Amino acid sequence: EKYVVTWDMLQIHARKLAQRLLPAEQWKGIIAVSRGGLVPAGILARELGIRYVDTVCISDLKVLKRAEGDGEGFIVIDDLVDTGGTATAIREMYPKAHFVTIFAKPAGRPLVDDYVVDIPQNTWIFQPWDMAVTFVAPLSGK
Amino acid sequence: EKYVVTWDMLQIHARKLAQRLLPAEQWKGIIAVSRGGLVPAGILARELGIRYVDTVCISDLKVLKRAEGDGEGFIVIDDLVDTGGTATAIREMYPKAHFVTIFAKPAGRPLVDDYVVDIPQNTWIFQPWDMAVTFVAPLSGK
Amino acid sequence: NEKYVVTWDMLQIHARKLAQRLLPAEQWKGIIAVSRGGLVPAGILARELGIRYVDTVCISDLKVLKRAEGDGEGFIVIDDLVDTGGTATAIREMYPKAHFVTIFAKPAGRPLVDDYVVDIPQNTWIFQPWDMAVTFVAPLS
Amino acid sequence: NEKYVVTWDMLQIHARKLAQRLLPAEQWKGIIAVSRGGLVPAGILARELGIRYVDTVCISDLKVLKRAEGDGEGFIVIDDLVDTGGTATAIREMYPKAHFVTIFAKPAGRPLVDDYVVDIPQNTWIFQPWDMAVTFVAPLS
Ligand SMILES: [Cl-]
Ligand SMILES: [Cl-]
Ligand SMILES: [Cl-]
Ligand SMILES: [Cl-]
Ligand SMILES: [Cl-]
Ligand SMILES: [Cl-]
Repeated sequence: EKYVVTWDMLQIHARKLAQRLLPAEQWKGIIAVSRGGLVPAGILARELGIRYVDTVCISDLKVLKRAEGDGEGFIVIDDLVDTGGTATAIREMYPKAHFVTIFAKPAGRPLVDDYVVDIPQNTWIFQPWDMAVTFVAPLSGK
Repeated sequence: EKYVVTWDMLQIHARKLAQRLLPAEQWKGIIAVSRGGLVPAGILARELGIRYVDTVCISDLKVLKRAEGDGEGFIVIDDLVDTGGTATAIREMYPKAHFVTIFAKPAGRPLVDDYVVDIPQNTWIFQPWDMAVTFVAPLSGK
Repeated sequence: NEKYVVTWDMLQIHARKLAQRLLPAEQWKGIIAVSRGGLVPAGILARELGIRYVDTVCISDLKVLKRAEGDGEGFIVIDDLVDTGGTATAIREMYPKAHFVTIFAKPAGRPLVDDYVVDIPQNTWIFQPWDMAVTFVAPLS
Repeated sequence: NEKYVVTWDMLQIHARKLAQRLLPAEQWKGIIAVSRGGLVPAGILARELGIRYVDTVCISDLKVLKRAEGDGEGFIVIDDLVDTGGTATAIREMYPKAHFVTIFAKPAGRPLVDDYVVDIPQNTWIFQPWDMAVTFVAPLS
């Protein structure tokens, strides 16, 4: 039911993905799927040496802001593809991009080129930006 | 081929397991399978309020040191069951213990009562005590 | 020559202290991340403030690879570190009406930001969380 | 009243500094962990020194739940923290020939150990890595 993503695991997954995206010279840039794609974008950008980073912001679908063009030469990175509503729109608007995510649930999974971790459709994922390291009582209260 | 266990993930897995082992009053103590079982033992001991913690030390099988008795009322905890050579001996020498591990590869998996994470037989597992947080060059060298 | 080593958890603690000072969220049109250093702090602020409008500026007569349009009115501009003031001056030139904020500030960058969380000595040898990872190390024996 | 918060990574850094001082490994029959606090540092030392003989002592006229036999000759005895000296005095009584070591020492425990890595003020409010975990926190918005 619950899946907890720590910062160190997200980075491990993002670095695994960056290794698959070598060589860096094949890319013009990275488009982050906001807000969830910002952290994995920053990690891929650091690993690949890519300084051209842009965003697409999707909120009944509303586009708040988008990077221009059809995605040719670009990585488009998400943290999670879930229902496939956002992934459908991204795959459609950037048809020539290499569309990657860290996490894929089944409804989103076949709409990306690549993902690192499969998660069941009904699992509640907590990303690192949703959590804090806090005191936790012994589970037994003893 | 490679599976990296961070300290924070090991703890998450050990706390999940401790929750399954409630209530704490059903246990006389915990036996750690040394050396790998020491860290998960300490986490279970903290979560369960259990102060009676002992070890079994197995090294062609040699027993360097073992806790006395048949395991009745005890949790026996390992970090990993791998080939099943150690898990066979532990399951045999502590037949009444509740034998748990964090990680199970298939050859060891059916010799425990409970485990948290399945790992493929041929995956090289790095436990937190095998690693350090160090500077890492950008994968691209750019 | 001690390394100042930032953990993911410490970066998030500092980003949250900053996000608290930027409340209420309603006052902002969005966040502009200074690429690449500002992307992770932008993801944190955007979660904390419930802001979905996030854009970037990618700096090289000021030359840019890419920039969010406008003079920054209504925007938070976020960097991880203002160090020499080189990037800080290009942000003030491009976005004179943004609220320009940083996690870390050295004295050369400090005068050019609206807010920072942690100031460090100019000489500080700073490693951000994305510069470090767990790697195998042989036993000491 | 600041919390002194130990991370897993910092505990391991300190345990490794200690393991380096205990080389060579050949000089030890084994390690006795002071339960429960010493179990995690025992797992680290045992990996670093390549020691497979690890035993425990579980303290309550000194009363124990369980103890490794003998007077400690050839053994490292490891605790996480010597605080009041209450546990430290029971270890010296039971294992007068052990090399008694700790990660952390407060002044009341300090005189009763052979080695420590980090000394902290007697009043320090210390959280070990196993007292903390990642938990959901609502956004600031
Ligand atoms: Cl989706
Ligand atoms: Cl085994
Ligand atoms: Cl940069
Ligand atoms: Cl700067
Ligand atoms: Cl205790
Ligand atoms: Cl003590």
